[PDB]
Amino acid sequence: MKTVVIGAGLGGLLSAARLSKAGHEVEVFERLPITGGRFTNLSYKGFQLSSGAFHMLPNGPGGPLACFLKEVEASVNIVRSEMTTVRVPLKKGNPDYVKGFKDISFNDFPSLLSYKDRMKIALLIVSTRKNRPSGSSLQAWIKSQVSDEWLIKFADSFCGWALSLKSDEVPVEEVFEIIENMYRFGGTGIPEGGCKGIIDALETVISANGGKIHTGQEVSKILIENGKAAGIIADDRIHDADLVISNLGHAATAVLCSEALSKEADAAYFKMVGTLQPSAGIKICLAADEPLVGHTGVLLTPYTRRINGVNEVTQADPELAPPGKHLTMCHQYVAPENVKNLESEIEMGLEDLKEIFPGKRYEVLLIQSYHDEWPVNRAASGTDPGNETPFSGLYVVGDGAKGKGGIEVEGVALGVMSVMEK
Ligand SMILES: Cc1cc2nc3c(=O)[nH]c(=O)nc-3n(C[C@H](O)[C@H](O)[C@H](O)COP(=O)(O)OP(=O)(O)OC[C@H]3O[C@@H](n4cnc5c(N)ncnc54)[C@H](O)[C@@H]3O)c2cc1C
Repeated sequence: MKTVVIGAGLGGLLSAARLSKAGHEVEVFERLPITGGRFTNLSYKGFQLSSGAFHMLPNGPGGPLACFLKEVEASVNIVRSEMTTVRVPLKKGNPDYVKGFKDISFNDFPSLLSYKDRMKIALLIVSTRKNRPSGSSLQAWIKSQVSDEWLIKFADSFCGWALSLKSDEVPVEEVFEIIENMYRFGGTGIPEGGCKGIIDALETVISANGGKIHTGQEVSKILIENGKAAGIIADDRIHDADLVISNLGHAATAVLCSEALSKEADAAYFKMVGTLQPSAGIKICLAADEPLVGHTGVLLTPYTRRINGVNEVTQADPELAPPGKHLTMCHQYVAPENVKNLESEIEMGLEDLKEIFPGKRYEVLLIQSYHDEWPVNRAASGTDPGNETPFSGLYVVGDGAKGKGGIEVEGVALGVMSVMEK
């Protein structure tokens, strides 16, 4: 078939790589000067920062993304991270890190509970695998099981870092599917070259399979003929297609289909699009003169105003920073109501840094905020719709149409796989 992909984000490039290998003519149209969307590198003062993602795969070398890459014969080294750690107050009862802190391994989170509560968690670790909690938020479920506030702080940190959500905003069943994927695929990892390593590898496969990628080209319309995708208009030129893959998310895709959509015949689709809620966050990048995390995993920070966790990917790939420097990146969840208040949100994160990393030698390199049309995810984890649209031959991929239960790009990969199978 003749196929076109709108947008060179990770979803679009995964699609292009698989479709070209599958024997289809593929052209990708990307509006920006470079490919990769929110998953590529940004050269900044000698550092390889990113356009979004923290240079990390949620399931490292074992998950749906890593698997997709092997399936299309993309070549890129993904290293498995060391176990994630968690920063907690020195004494139970301390509300923050002011009086000092200690670090525990992620898997030892129950160690801070009473014996009674620890044993309850041990049994739930067994029972929940096949008897999955459902029908409430994670926070509500935890509270029904254990009263110790530690688990809520820990859950909020995990949910903030991994999903850019609060634990009272994610369905418990989604969290248990995510947990099942940890067992299936393993922990985090870091691609050599950062995000761009993966982007470059996919571009190589696309090129080797006769696909073409066009940057600096904005798609302005999806052509529909008799309820069927028929092509696109990009930079005022018509391109025919039997298949259109949109990497823009449903909302933006709907706008491109505006002339063909019916508020009557497509009422369910309009309603769906109107419910989509993106997630928001702020990333603080530090130019560190010494290690702050000290390993290749995540440091979760549950006892802060805003910061949920931090990583240090130069532990895995030193080429992402100048000699004698580390790149340490922090994430904080931003609630939709506070997007209008980004300045004060940032201030709070900056205060957190002093308590997380007291007396350490670093400078704030860049602060980047994400929300709305360039968000953390186009659809909040646990809420993704499918990849289909009212029109045959038109599919949506990307983090506005993630496979259920995949964290971040693992979800993006699952979604692309679903479309490909269809
Ligand atoms: C701060 C932050 C940190 C993150 N950290 C991680 C992480 O650590 N691990 C992880 O797995 N994920 C992480 N993510 C999520 C990850 O970055 C995204 O899920 C992923 O990059 C989204 O990919 P996508 O397929 O949706 O495409 P997108 O990145 O949304 O790309 C869409 C592309 O379409 C182009 N486009 C838009 N309109 C048009 C048009 N009309 N014509 C042509 N092109 C168009 C855009 O320029 C863009 O390149 C993070 C996200 C954020 C915001």
